[PDB]
Amino acid sequence: GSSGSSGYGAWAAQELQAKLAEIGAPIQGNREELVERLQSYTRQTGIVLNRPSGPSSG
Repeated sequence: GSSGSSGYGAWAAQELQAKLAEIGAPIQGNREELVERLQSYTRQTGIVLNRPSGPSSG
């Protein structure tokens, strides 16, 4: 039993910024601004994102 909740908060300014720029989006603004953005994108497009350098083996 673990308290698992969704949201792009745990992430870090660097991480969030990385993704945004990755999809071709401006990484300008404060943490909040960035967070809200990702949330809006996924909601609109409908493509959930996953933390970087996560699910991988090598």
